Amino acid sequence: EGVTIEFKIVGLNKKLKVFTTCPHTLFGASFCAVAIEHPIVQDLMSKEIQDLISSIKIQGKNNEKVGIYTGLNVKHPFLDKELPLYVANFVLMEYREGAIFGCPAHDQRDFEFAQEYDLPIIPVISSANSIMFNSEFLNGLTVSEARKVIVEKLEEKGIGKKTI
Ligand SMILES: NC[C@H]1O[B@@-]2(O[C@@H]3[C@H](O2)[C@@H](COP(=O)(O)O)O[C@H]3n2cnc3c(N)ncnc32)c2c(OCCC(=O)Nc3nccs3)ccc(Br)c21
Repeated sequence: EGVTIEFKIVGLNKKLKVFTTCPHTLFGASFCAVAIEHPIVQDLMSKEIQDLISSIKIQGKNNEKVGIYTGLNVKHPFLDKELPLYVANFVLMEYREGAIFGCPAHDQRDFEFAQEYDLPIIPVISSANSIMFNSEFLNGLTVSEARKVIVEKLEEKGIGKKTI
């Protein structure tokens, strides 16, 4: 069920690989997040943002789930839309890609993060398998059908591959 997705970094000839078990919820994407130790920090981020990540313990005042805006955005693969890229304290560096997409409507972790930083919350699975909405070509498909179609579309565009 898992898929590795390549997000294009806006303004750069560079890609970020993220992994999701829930690729059918991609139209609910509000952000992407990498671990503190992700090499994209040293490769692409400003001295000031690198300095912050190396000097400061990332811990929340109000909420435990917190992050640092990287100064980088990612292009949504199916919408004419940019997503902010964060370093977040709840992403494991050594687990899969050390990088996630945020779906606050359907992931309780992403939800708390999105609330903390006023990031968009976009519902895409109707409460009942359940029906997709706010999801363009996935609209009206069951979660099962949508999982199949989204992976086909990602593979067709060469931006996603099935990953066990
Ligand atoms: N967030 C949006 C969407 O993407 B999912 O979020 C990603 C990914 O699919 C999933 C990993 O899949 P897997 O268990 O290895 O098959 O966990 C998050 N993740 C992947 N790399 C990660 C990493 N370095 N550090 C922390 N977290 C990671 C995800 C959900 O996941 C549930 C399972 C989970 O939580 N599995 C976990 N595995 C290890 C820590 S959490 C649930 C709902 C939704 Br809508 C989603």
